[PDB]
Amino acid sequence: SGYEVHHQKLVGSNKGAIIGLMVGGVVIA
Amino acid sequence: SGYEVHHQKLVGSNKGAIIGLMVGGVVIA
Amino acid sequence: SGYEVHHQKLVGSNKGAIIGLMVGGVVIA
Amino acid sequence: SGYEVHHQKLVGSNKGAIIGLMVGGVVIA
Amino acid sequence: SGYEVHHQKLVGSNKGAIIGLMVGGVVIA
Amino acid sequence: SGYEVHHQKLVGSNKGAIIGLMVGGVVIA
Amino acid sequence: SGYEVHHQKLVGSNKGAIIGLMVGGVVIA
Amino acid sequence: SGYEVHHQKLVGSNKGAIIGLMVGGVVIA
Amino acid sequence: SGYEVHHQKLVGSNKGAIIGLMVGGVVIA
Amino acid sequence: SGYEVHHQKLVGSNKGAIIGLMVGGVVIA
Repeated sequence: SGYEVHHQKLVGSNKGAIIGLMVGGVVIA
Repeated sequence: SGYEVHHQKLVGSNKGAIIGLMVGGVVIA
Repeated sequence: SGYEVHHQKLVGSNKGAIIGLMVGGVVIA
Repeated sequence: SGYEVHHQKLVGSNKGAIIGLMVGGVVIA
Repeated sequence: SGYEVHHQKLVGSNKGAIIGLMVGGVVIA
Repeated sequence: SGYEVHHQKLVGSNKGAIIGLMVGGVVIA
Repeated sequence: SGYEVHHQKLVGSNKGAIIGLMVGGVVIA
Repeated sequence: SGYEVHHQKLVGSNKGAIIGLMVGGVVIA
Repeated sequence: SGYEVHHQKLVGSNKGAIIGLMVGGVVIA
Repeated sequence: SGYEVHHQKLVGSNKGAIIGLMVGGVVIA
């Protein structure tokens, strides 16, 4: 038991939000 | 128990928000 | 128990916010 | 228990905010 | 218990803000 | 007869293409 | 006959392409 | 007959391309 | 017959490319 | 017949490229 995020690959253009793990807070994309 | 984020690869152009781990706060992309 | 972020690689152009770990505060990308 | 950020590599052009760990404050990218 | 940021490498051109650890204040990139 | 574009006002954040008049060429937004 | 662009006002943050008149060429936003 | 661009006002932060008139070439924003 | 760009006003901050008239070449913002 | 750029005013902080007229070459901002 726990939370984890691993081994991913992203390529190209970002203009929004990219987030690995979110435990709280607010994201206006 | 815990939170972690590892071994990821990102390539190219960013104009937004990229975040590994978010525990609180606000992100206007 | 804890929070951690490791071994990631980023390549190219940034004009936004890149953040390893966020525990609070505000990010206007 | 604690917060940490390690072993990451960044390459290329920055015009925004790059932050290892954020515990508070404000970031206008 | 504590906060730390280590073993990262950054290469290329900066015109914004690069910050290891932020505990308060304001960053206009 | 002719082409013209006038008296417009834009306010806020741009991350795409804003073009007054386009007679040819290519725009990847 | 002709092409023209006038009297416009833009305010705030730009991270993309802003172009008055485009007669040819390529724009990667 | 001709091409012209006049009387515009721009205010704030630029991190992209701002161009009055473009007759050819390439713009990577 | 011709190309011209006049009477414009820019205020604030720049980290990209600002160009009055472009007849050729390449811009990497 | 010709190309010209006149009567503009620029105020504030520059860290990129400001160009009146470009007839060729390359601009890495």
